[PDB]
Amino acid sequence: SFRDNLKVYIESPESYKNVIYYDDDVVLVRDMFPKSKMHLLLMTRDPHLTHVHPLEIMMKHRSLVEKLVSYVQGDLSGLIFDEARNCLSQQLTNEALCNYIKVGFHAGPSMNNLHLHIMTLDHVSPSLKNSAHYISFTSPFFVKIDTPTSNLPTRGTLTSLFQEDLKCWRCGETFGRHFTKLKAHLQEEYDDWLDKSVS
Amino acid sequence: SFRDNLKVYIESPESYKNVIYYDDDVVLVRDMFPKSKMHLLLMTRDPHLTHVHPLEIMMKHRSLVEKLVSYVQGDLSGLIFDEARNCLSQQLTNEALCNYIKVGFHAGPSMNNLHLHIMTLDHVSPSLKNSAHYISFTSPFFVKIDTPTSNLPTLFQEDLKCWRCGETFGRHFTKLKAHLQEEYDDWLDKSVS
Ligand SMILES: Nc1nc2c(ncn2[C@@H]2O[C@H](COP(=O)(O)O)[C@@H](O)[C@H]2O)c(=O)[nH]1
Ligand SMILES: Nc1nc2c(ncn2[C@@H]2O[C@H](CO)[C@@H](O)[C@H]2O)c(=O)[nH]1
Ligand SMILES: [Zn+2]
Ligand SMILES: [Zn+2]
Repeated sequence: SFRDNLKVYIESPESYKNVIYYDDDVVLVRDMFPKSKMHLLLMTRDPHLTHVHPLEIMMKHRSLVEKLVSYVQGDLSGLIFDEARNCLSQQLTNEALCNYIKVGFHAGPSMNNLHLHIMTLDHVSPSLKNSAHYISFTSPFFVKIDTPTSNLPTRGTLTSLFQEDLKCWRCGETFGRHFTKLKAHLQEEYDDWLDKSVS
Repeated sequence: SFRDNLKVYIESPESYKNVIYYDDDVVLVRDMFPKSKMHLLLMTRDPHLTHVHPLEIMMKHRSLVEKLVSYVQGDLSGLIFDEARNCLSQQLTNEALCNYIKVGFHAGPSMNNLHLHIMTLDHVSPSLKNSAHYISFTSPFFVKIDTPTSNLPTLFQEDLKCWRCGETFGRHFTKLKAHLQEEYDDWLDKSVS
């Protein structure tokens, strides 16, 4: 099934050119359908954890949460910032980018193998093709990795994401059901952020 | 009244040892009663903006909002990280600190001259002495500077909640205090180089 598509990256990371880091424990892979300018997935290779729902990981497997966060903040940090510079602009410092990257799980992932999203905020991407994808990263369905355990949402359903009034994550302007207009506005917001942020 | 006391920093910043930056437009000053390990205030010197309510600034003075943000992320960012290192640990990188600093206005300001808080998340401080102090920085009363304008208002009653893990302590302020210290030690241990 398509839900098992990510398994190949944790079975044979050495074989896939969009895997930009691996070791015995984790794989860092570029999303092939990126939903922001930079969109990476950090995957555990542990066969006993990969099929655990991310909300069960956040509640009951804090050892893994801490290990994943230690990779994002530690050994992989320079790699992630360099990928953002490649995806956005080389003139962005780590300091500019830190505030423009989010890290989290979906409350209802479409793929079966556990994957932590590491992505820029912009949501400017040709692969962002419908508003359910947008909502899945800009609502509580996106469970940030530092969410207090008391605050975790319910297990979700990607296909039930729907908003009658689509909303810009940065300024709050709304667009009804007109996703095309929202995308054009996200491009303007990105242009503005970039102008204000480059060195 | 004493509520006008921050005015001295924007009138005569050269005169006060807790001012760590000034220019014609802004002053960056240490909070005298810090509510986290690092707690700074960034103040406009503009006499026509200093007395404007912070929610009116957020709604109607986006020019000033963008200017404050540009100072905080731009020209003052190294001073801010250096201050954080002086207050927390010299072993902390800018990258570790950037996720541990919040920037915002109180929705109901306690002083009359406009002041943007720039502070670490810990709330470990001898000057944090009651529940109102804590809740005013960890609840929607603290209006982050990146809040969308669609989300702005025109509470302190509820149970104390750790901002980091969400554990609650009822109205037991002293238990919250000890817990914040444990949370800070834990963050620090994982964050130092
Ligand atoms: N540097 C300085 N800070 C002050 C003085 N008086 C009060 N403060 C700080 O000013 C802040 C005002 O925050 P507010 O609640 O008004 O948004 C408080 O955190 C308080 O500790 C003072 O004379 N000098
Ligand atoms: N790299 C990669 N990403 C995928 C594949 N199938 C789905 N995705 C992405 O994986 C994520 C799962 O939520 C989404 O962001 C998808 O765009 C695939 O075969 N390879
Ligand atoms: Zn917008
Ligand atoms: Zn806690």
